[PDB]
Amino acid sequence: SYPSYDWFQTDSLVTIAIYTKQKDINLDSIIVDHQNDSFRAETIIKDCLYLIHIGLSHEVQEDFSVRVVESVGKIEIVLQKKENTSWDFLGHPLKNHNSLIPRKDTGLYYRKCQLISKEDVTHDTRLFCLMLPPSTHLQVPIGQHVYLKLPITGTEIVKPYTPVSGSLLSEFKEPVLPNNKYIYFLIKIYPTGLFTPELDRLQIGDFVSVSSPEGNFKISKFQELEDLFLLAAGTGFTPMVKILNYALTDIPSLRKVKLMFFNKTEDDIIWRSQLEKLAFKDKRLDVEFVLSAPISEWNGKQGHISPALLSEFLKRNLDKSKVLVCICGPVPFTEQGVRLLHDLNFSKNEIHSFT
Ligand SMILES: Cc1cc2nc3c(=O)[nH]c(=O)nc-3n(C[C@H](O)[C@H](O)[C@H](O)COP(=O)(O)OP(=O)(O)OC[C@H]3O[C@@H](n4cnc5c(N)ncnc54)[C@H](O)[C@@H]3O)c2cc1C
Ligand SMILES: NC(=O)c1ccc[n+]([C@@H]2O[C@H](COP(=O)([O-])OP(=O)(O)OC[C@H]3O[C@@H](n4cnc5c(N)ncnc54)[C@H](O)[C@@H]3O)[C@@H](O)[C@H]2O)c1
Repeated sequence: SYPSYDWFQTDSLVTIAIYTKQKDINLDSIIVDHQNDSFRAETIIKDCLYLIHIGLSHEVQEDFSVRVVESVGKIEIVLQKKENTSWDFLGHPLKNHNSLIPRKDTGLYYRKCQLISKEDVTHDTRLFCLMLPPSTHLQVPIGQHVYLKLPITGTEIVKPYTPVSGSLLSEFKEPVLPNNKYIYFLIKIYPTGLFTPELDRLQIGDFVSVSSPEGNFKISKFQELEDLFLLAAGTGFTPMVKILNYALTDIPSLRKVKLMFFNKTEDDIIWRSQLEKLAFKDKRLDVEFVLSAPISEWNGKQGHISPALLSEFLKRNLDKSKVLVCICGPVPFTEQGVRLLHDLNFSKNEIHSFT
């Protein structure tokens, strides 16, 4: 029972219809890129990837629409004709057109996005805001990352980053939109690094290539969840951002979220003020900061991840509940953390480690 496609036209429009044959399909399931004379749509079908890749017979405008009929898993993509005129055929298929391939065997597709804004979050961490081109449809699911790609003398260089929400606070958060064109990143700049000093030199209005998403976090791990624990070190906070927003808005069974956020100094606590205000205005969230190397006087917890620390933080409740623990940070932090979580009697299906 394999997916397929068709197309039709009106005086001014060209519609491509993709028949996935799947329940569960939504706007995170398809990525569309197109130019004036070519068109590419990749659709997530279970563990496989269905590609339409066509050079269009006549030119189209940049703005287009995407619509999902979830009952039957039908996706319709409506392009706008430049000139209102009848097409003889859709176009010439291009590389890998109408192919169905396991995602494990697929490669990274990129398009160019524009740097819109950059704001300092800590002394070495910025919030970057990139805008997708009008001719792209791309949503990044919770828990997944994309690759950014930049040119340097003789080659291009690539690193992965985890998109975040623009804010944790409702007064600044983007509303739920039919199509976010803006992607946010929290990125730490390493003076001795290869990629991030170059990213930090990019001017407002220049362009960065962005891949399609990657990562296996299944958001179904949040069905009926009641107690969420987040373990983050440094920039390992970034996958927690969207998870935290989701925990507080789309899990009506959620009793508690608790974040334990490990950093070196007070100056390194990304979004400290936002986290503190969020926790105060919402008793479901608890936030604790652990500093491994404080500068100033610190009447708070100190150290690195330990067996003592998670014994108290994950102390067993009196009542049984559906539980999830997410951990992200430096490899040592995550390796030591998951070892400790198995020693505390948490199952594999109760732990996700981003790595
Ligand atoms: C799935 C995924 C998601 C990520 N998401 C984000 C994100 O949202 N935000 C973010 O800021 N970063 C994220 N990272 C880290 C990020 O991808 C880059 O590794 C980071 O930006 C550094 O790249 P760089 O070229 O600037 O520095 P690099 O040149 O790679 O190194 C910078 C410095 O770090 C130290 N260092 C480098 N490699 C090692 C090593 N193997 N062992 C010990 N020390 C080392 C060295 O001092 C080096 O000078 C993510 C990584 C992964 C794998
Ligand atoms: N999806 C992902 O896999 C993903 C996403 C985001 C960030 N990351 C990774 O998270 C890491 C964050 O690096 P950073 O510069 O922000 O951290 P950092 O250097 O600021 O250190 C932050 C905290 O990490 C902990 N830590 C550091 N070294 C440790 C060790 N040897 N043992 C135990 N704990 C230790 C300490 O408590 C420290 O306070 C990066 O390596 C990045 O690649 C991964």
